Amino acid sequence: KHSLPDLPYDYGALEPHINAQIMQLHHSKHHAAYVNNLNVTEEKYQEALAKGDVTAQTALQPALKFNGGGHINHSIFWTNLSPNGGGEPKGELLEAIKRDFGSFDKFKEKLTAASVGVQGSGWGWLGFNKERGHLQIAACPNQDPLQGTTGLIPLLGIDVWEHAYYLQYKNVRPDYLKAIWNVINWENVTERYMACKK
Amino acid sequence: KHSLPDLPYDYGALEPHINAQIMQLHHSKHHAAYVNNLNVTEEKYQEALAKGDVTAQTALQPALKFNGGGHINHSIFWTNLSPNGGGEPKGELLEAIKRDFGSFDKFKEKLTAASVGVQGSGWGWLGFNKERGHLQIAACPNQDPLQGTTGLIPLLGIDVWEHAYYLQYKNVRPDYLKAIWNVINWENVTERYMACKK
Amino acid sequence: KHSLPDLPYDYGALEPHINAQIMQLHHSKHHAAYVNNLNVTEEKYQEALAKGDVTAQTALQPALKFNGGGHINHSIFWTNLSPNGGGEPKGELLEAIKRDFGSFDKFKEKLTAASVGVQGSGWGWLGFNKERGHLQIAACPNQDPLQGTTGLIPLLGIDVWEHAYYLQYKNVRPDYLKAIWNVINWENVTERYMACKK
Amino acid sequence: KHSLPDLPYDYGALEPHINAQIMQLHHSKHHAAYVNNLNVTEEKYQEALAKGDVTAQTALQPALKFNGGGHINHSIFWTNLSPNGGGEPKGELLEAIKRDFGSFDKFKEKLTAASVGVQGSGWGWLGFNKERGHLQIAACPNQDPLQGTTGLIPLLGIDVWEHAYYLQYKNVRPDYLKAIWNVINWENVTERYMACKK
Ligand SMILES: [Mn+3]
Ligand SMILES: [Mn+3]
Ligand SMILES: [Mn+3]
Ligand SMILES: [Mn+3]
Repeated sequence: KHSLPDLPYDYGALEPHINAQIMQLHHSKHHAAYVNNLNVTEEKYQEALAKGDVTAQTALQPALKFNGGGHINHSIFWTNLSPNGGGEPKGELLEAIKRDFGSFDKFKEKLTAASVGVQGSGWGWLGFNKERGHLQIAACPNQDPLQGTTGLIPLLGIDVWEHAYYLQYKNVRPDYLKAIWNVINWENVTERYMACKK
Repeated sequence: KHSLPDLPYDYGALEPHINAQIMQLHHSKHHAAYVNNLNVTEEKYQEALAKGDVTAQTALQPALKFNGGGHINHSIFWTNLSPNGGGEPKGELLEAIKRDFGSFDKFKEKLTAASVGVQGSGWGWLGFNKERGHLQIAACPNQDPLQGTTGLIPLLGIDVWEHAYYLQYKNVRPDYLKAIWNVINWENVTERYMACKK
Repeated sequence: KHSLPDLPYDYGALEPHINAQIMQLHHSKHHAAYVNNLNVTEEKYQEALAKGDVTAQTALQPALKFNGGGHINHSIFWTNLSPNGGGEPKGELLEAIKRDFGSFDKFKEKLTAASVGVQGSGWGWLGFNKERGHLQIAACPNQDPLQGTTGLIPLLGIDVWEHAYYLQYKNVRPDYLKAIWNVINWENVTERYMACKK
Repeated sequence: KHSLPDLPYDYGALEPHINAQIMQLHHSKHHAAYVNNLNVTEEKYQEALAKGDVTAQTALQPALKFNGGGHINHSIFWTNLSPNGGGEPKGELLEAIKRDFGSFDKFKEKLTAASVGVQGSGWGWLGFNKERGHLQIAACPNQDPLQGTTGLIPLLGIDVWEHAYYLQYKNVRPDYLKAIWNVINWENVTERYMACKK
């Protein structure tokens, strides 16, 4: 089974960067619909699977990738945001970032470009290519999970669905992006990075 | 070459159904951005085409379909809404709805279903299948336009990107649907229908 | 579990239309790889599913749609071909076909156009739209199952992957199509049609 | 405007590796069809563009990417093969293969993996990621060309459509791969590499 995880701050710990109304509707509304559906779908799956009904397995795929990723994506997200965040990573993460993107500002520009360029709903991500042994930026449509659809370990995800920023920044997705840099939990991404060189 | 059309009613003319703040951002900001980027992409496409540079013709395609579609879809969208709309059609459009849907309500239910089911940004459509002589419900992803991607002649469209109802209905896409039913310009859907049956 | 079904004719019952070498390599080579993989994948699925590992469920989707459809598509195919086939359907099927496509020749042209137009690997199909209550033609990429990915009941499938005709007709896919009309099992498709109005 | 290039060796010059019958059909028939349909699509694209007819620009895209890509991919393909090829590269190309793959063989194994794994018609690529300064393996579906769809500069390509090995290797895509390794024109891959590092 799956459960909506608790936010490790409250709906306002992120003001003024991401306002309270968004952090509430986002977590308790969207993310919550994902997990119910994930569960409902996984169960409908178990059945189609037992009867070896391939038509069913196939028909349930989209709902399971959308809701599955909906759940994983947002769960990683919540951990990536922290009221005492922002700044620059420190330690190895920064060095890898220096190594892979040239500097932290270039890294910043690139991930902003990637998130700003997804047409429609999607996510911008910094991931770890365990195969090549280096950081990579990817962008995914709708709720497509990063690792699943790509094999990259998600380290940092930026939700660019309009519901992630509409009530506050409106159509101005680059502003929402300027903001999010102040509430990024570098401690956690360093963590997520650390477990990749494990 | 492409120009943002003008709305045939003022921004608040569809209240309480779609609040004027949505109407003002959607037309002036969103639809505006498409037209503009559309004009810029075609410009780039012509250079790429003039040199038979298949690489750049290929790279510019997403942008072209996205923005061109964005422009087409919304232009039809404003024409499908009217302050003096709502109700049901009559004459042939209705004869046809029954033929193919059984009843206006069943129709009414399928189009809502198709629109509510869009995963992420997209659109629900009532289209006309010319080859078939039939009316047809179809959903499209992002700004992929109906006719160009499906061959169906567009009759009525319902934008389901979050930007089209989030400031009002929040996550409740379903409430947005129940409401838009009241501002449907049946004078226009019927006009669109009368043209294929020529 | 899944098993490669027996062909209900032998690798030559279809000469000269589809030669023996093709009917053998196709059935015992391709179709056989599908079912092994289907099984292997379905099992790997059951596991990812129990541990609620969404990354895994997601990563195994493509192999399960490809191999699942690989198996269903080809199984339907074998039944659609018969040494004492060809001709025109008779009974209701023909009337529905007369109703939906205007005549049998138009139907023939359309399904030939659809199969001839799939870019890369794919299938051309005549299916039943149980919702609308009429015959519809669709085309699917690679091994995408018809019913699963579309909801249409498969009545008649024409495999247009190059392995379906290369050793015999070479790049000449329309010739392979002219041929297949002589070995079509109208008895079976009428059957498949019959169970749809059930 | 587009012309089928000429092969830089005779059709049987790559035996016993790729039989001359494959070479003659692939260049004269397959590649020929792309170029031709490419010239016809661009022609149609220019009319559609000249009228800002977004609908037709949208409808012609598959055809354009397909045929344009088909032309691009194959043209590079003939240059990547030579009767006096085989072996391993040397100089910087090899330095780089090691840097990024560890060893020529590991490289050799990943590209085969990527090529053998293509579901349906497609291509395996060894490309150059300029932004990164790295060599990169990438697979593409149908005729989607590397650079136009991925941004990677194409270095070596291995066609995995069935038409490229079926008359010889039949279903055994893997045997086709083991064989093509012997006709790789490393003089050309190196030339392609030397251009990005400019
Ligand atoms: Mn979200
Ligand atoms: Mn809109
Ligand atoms: Mn087959
Ligand atoms: Mn080829």
